[PDB]
Amino acid sequence: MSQQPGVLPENMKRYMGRDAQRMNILAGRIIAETVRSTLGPKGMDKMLVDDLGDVVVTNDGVTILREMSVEHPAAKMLIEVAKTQEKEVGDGTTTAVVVAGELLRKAEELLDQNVHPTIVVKGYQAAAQKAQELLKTIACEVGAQDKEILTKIAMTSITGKGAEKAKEKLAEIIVEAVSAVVDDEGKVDKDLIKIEKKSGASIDDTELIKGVLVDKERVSAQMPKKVTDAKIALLNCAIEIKETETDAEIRITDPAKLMEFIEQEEKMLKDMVAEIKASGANVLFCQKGIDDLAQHYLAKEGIVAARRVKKSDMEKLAKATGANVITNIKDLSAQDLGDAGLVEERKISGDSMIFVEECKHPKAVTMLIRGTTEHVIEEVARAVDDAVGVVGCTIEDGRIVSGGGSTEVELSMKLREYAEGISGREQLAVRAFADALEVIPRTLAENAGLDAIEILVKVRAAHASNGNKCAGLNVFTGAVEDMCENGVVEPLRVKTQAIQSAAESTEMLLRIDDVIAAEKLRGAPDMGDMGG
Amino acid sequence: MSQQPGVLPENMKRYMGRDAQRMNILAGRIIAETVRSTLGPKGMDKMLVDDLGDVVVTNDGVTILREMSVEHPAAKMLIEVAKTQEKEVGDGTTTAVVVAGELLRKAEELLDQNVHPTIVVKGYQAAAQKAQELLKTIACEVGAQDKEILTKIAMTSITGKGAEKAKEKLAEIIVEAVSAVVDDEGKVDKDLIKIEKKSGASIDDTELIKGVLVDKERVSAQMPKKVTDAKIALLNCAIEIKETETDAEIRITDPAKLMEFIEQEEKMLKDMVAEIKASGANVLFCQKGIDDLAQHYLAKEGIVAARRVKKSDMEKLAKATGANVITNIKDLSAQDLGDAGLVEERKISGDSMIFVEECKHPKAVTMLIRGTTEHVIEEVARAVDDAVGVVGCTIEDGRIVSGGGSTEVELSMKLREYAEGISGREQLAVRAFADALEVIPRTLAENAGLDAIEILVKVRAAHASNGNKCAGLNVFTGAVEDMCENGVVEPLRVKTQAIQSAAESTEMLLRIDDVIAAEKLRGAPDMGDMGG
Amino acid sequence: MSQQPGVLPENMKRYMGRDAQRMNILAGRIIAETVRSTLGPKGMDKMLVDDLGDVVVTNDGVTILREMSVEHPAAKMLIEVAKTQEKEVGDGTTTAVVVAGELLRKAEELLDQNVHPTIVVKGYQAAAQKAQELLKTIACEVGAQDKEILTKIAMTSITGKGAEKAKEKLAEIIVEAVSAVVDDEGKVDKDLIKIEKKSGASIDDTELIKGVLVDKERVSAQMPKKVTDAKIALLNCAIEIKETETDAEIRITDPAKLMEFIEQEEKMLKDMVAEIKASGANVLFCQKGIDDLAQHYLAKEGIVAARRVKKSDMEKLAKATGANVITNIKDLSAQDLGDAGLVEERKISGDSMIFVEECKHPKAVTMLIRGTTEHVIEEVARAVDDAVGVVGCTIEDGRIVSGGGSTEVELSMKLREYAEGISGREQLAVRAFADALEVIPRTLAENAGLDAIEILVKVRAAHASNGNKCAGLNVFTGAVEDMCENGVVEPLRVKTQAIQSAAESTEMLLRIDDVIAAEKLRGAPDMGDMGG
Repeated sequence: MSQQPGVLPENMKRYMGRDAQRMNILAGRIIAETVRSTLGPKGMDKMLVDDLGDVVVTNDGVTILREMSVEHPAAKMLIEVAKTQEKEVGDGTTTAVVVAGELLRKAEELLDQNVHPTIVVKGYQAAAQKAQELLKTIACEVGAQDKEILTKIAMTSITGKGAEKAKEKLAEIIVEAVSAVVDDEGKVDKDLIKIEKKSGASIDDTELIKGVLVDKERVSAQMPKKVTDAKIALLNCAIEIKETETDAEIRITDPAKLMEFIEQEEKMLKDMVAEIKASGANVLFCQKGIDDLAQHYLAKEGIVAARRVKKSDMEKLAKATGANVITNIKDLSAQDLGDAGLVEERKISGDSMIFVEECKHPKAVTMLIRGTTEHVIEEVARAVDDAVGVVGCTIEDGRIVSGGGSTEVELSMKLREYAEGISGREQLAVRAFADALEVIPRTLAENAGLDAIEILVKVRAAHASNGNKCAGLNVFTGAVEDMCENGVVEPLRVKTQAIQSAAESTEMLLRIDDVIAAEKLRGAPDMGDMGG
Repeated sequence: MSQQPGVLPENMKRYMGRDAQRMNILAGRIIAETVRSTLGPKGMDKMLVDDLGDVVVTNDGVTILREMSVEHPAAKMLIEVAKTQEKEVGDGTTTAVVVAGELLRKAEELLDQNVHPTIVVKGYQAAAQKAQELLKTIACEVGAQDKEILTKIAMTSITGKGAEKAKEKLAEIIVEAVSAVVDDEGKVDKDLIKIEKKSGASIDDTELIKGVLVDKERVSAQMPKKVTDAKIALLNCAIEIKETETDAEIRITDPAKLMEFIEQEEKMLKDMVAEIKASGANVLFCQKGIDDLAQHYLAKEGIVAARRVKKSDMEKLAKATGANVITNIKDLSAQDLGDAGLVEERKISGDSMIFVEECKHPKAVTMLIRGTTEHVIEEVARAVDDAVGVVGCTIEDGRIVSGGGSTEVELSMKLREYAEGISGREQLAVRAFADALEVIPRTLAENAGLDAIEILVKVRAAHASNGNKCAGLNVFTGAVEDMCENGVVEPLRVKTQAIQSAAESTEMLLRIDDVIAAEKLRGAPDMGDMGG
Repeated sequence: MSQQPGVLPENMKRYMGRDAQRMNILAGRIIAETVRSTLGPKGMDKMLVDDLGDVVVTNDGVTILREMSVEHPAAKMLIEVAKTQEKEVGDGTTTAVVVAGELLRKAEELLDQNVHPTIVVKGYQAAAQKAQELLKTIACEVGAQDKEILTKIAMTSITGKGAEKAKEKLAEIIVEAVSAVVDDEGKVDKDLIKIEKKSGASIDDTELIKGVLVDKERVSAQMPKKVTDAKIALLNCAIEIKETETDAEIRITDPAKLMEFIEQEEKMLKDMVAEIKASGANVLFCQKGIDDLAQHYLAKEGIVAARRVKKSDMEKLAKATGANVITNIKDLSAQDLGDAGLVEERKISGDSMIFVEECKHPKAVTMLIRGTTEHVIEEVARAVDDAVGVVGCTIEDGRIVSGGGSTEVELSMKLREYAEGISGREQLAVRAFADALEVIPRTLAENAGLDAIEILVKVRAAHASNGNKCAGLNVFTGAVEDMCENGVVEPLRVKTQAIQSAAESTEMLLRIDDVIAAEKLRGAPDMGDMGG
């Protein structure tokens, strides 16, 4: 952890390559170590700064990568490996970026003085083919059989580690996920749960926003503050014929008798607003909704009025589910299915209070509540969604296996065992790598007594056909056995990719022991290089 | 590899010429050596940099030439030799630029102290005339006879060397090429396969996009997300008479009764959209397609709506093959031949999902899939197209001969043998050159044991009438014989030009041992020179 | 450990005082923490630097204080507390400077917001009066009864911690100390053992230099290299009447017959050298000993010749013990008692070989040998003398008590127990301090499992009348009981002063919560202050 900000020298690149890979390793190793420090289950506090700003976080890889802009043409290159795994999000991903970013060390050294990494590549991919193999239950103990609600609590156990409730915030965020799982489109489900928490006086326990938040606004001023039970209406954008389309080129040539034309236009919108009231719906929602004159009419006929630009609310409204496919200009009578009539609990916390009525229908619902205040909540608020979203992707079929709890430590003994097959070169850097896949679940260990490997022999005991699980950090050092929350992950899948991102990136990260460049500008401002 | 960035001195040129050619040789030799390092079958990693940017690559000449902007008025001059060969693309081209860029050394020295290279020119061209001669089968072993699918796998063996699948990504990319070969226009075939890979969650094995991708868009918001089996429609650009053409100069002079004119215009587009629906086609595609009012009508009558600027998609659509030659303004009923009705598998990966139905017809189809993520994929994605495209050009007759696998090493012994003809000067720099054409296939060798020439005597054994093939780098050192993938190239043609680009450029690269210039500005900013 | 080199600001002092004491505490605490890190039994490596120099060390306080020249007018002030205790040297002293430098923290806070430390002073001194009390055996277990050779090995167990021989270098250095103890003048004993180690080829086990090294020189060139058994002689400085005393003012006025005066003068010294040989002694030692002419005579009559300035060797010679009280000018026959005749083992290692014969007499002998090479030896060489010297001072009567091994942890429980006496203010910062004297023996602990206090409850068990001892750091965590080398110190005395240096310095270190100065120059170069 020296050489502050990539030591800040070597301004715009040059020089020779065979010491540069060792340089690439140095650059990749340092950023991998700083992240490793309290990341994943270690997870806690990583302090941030900048010139006037804030980014407190824990267990998040995208956030750490959001930063340290460049510092060497090696750090940026491997930000993407985390980024590639970031697609199909999670937090256990970057912890896996650490496992990949580590063995490459015993691998870069490896056969010290050999130009052919071409052997090591055959190995990592082989470990991945073994990965698809271990995807099929290798755990045996938990297997896949357990209540799904269990796997749900498991994600709540991890949360974002820095979780306020070291326990059951669980099924709160989960029921909304249990609803979200019914949608199962792969993304529209994470779109409904989307948005907030907090926005309430004080802190404490609150959650769900049951069936519909869908809007953000105290709703424009007339009396949104009043009129409880406004009713079912679902007009999502009234616009007026403000005497504009026109531009005419020339219009209203003759003087005097304009006393009609002025009154008639206000009249034209008053009739269209009276007919919309005929629906007996009343509530108005609208981005471009200002119709001031026939708004006062709408005030009499439609509880209140609203005024501006939230489109995501309309898509969120498509989730409110009031059939709002067709809404252009005039006359549509058939659709109005959005919930019941009870609306807007007024003035708590501040600014705006908005959540719609509920006439039961499971999905396409929102998810946000008072919970806790902004900064302390920002982190617990998001991590729990990552908890609700990642589980949502894997909950579907195609997978069965207990994760974590060193299920990996011996998955790797199998990898070391396959080394029995004499040829993948000889060294079986595939196996030598396996050794690391065995050392990493231990890097996770963090501490317990002091350092480690004391507990590794402990894991070796009882797995021949027994199975791995339970290794924990809480005061009680759990060798193996039940409800230590094992490896919370089952959805164990993420390892499938956590294993792959390694083999692909780590290979082209190496074998690249040439030049390291003396690059001419493609970006700016650059020109010439200095060193020779 | 010294003198960083052309040593960065000699700002704007001057001085005397007879040491300058040696200077041109130095400049051409250095850039040729840096590229030679792990290029072609050596192929692996060449590290890049710049001021904020990325260009990872392997086996590509255009990319290396994209860079090192100038560094001497000699480097730029010979970037074009690679560039000239780059037309009719490939990767084996720049490896051939290395063979040409090498002997010129034993040739610049050659008859040390002779002003007449005029002899050497007669030689290189003679080697080229021999090139058209060896185009006719000299291999004998493979000859031309073998399954064409074999030559296809051969290209997949090379790929871009840094290939993830050191094997059968083959016929996947090939069937699309087998279709592409039916088109055989020389370029429109490479236009169909054109575009992407990735754009999917995770990585792994996927390919083809069978008959039609043709579009890029989630298709504008109404409900492109829904309506599976939207149907055959092929409207590729609906525009509206937005009351504009006009400008009038003056229009709509009189007031009041405009209640008709406003309603009538919206009416004018509603009838034209209702008639287009009569086609019972429904799906809409359009660059300049926004018709908001009669779009809501189109929403009711045409599943969804789209909105902006992708022209290449229309040419890609000409490949979808829905007869879209005529599409201006109004009323055309006869054409609608584009595939079936099944469309858009929604929301995977992210942003947009778009691939059209399939009612069988071989060509004019797309080629892109999830494959792997952006940076790791960018390179494997492109190299495989270069694999699909270069093979496509040569496959159409006029050629028969096994390539690579040192078929060249002895092609050159023939060149050394012709040296029997006493006069082309005497030295037969044509032959002395041949010697290099013999040394280069060895420069390819890369290493095996250590250095080389150990295996050259190995190639000499068994070729008098036996034939050359099989020299490989994988652990098993193959002297000659079958399925070592021989010289994957047959299409052997590329050598025809790889041989020519040399003779032309290398001659005017030399004989240019004068001035080296003291140039006055033609570009900017330059003026005066400093050195005397 | 921030604010590099006293943060390097506040150039020449100024400002207000009540935040300055907290500033003094900060300055004293930081230097006390950096030293605490691996000092005393923790003891190992503290890295040094400078502009071209070396100072590797361990367990030494004077060395750390030799450095960090100033950094605040607080650091320098308390360098002396270590320095005051440095008189009557040892290494356990600065470890005790850490114990004193620590509680002042719970004491500076203490009664948070009280101007009267006058209470705390009554306490520290009271702890010291208790110190003279615990000097009388409180241990009980070892008491004082054990072989003195045991206490000797104890010091060899500590050595300087970084000891090569984690064991019996003991009685080697000790026999010389057993001899040194017979002298017992309080300092002349440490003067005999004084000087070196190393100065031999290679490394390994060697020691003692038995009875006499006393000189350093290959002895001037004639043949010191030869003549084994040179014999007993002890002339320690022959000077010649080089025709000088004179200056005359005028002399030798007349010419020619000077053939006598020249020969007669050389004659004058030849007779005085012939008479000195009559002693049948032969060996010559001399600072100002060059007598070139009657040196050739001395060469014939006295094995060899010597030539320059080592006075400490003469005092070391007074220890060789050849009666050399009177040695001016001429004729003294009575004295010659220095050992036997065997001298100088020639040419090993390099430069000079010199150690005199041995005709038995216990003390006034030297102590240096080949041992190990310079830098690795410098540290082990000195620490072992500190081992031989500190034990030498305390071995005399007036003391009896087992030291270390937490004998202190409960000595302090007694201090906490005396807190029973209700008044020394109330808080009994004397007791609150005791608490720290209890926490410090634990700061010593270093680690064992992790952190500490886990073993403190372990010490509490079995001391009511049982006694404390054995707490160790080696793999076997020893709660209490025998041969863990207990607290090696008995000579337990050093604590007597280690306890006192605290009470005196810590008091005037505090109560000094005013000004902190805005000083005008007394040193240089200074003038004016900047801040207001």
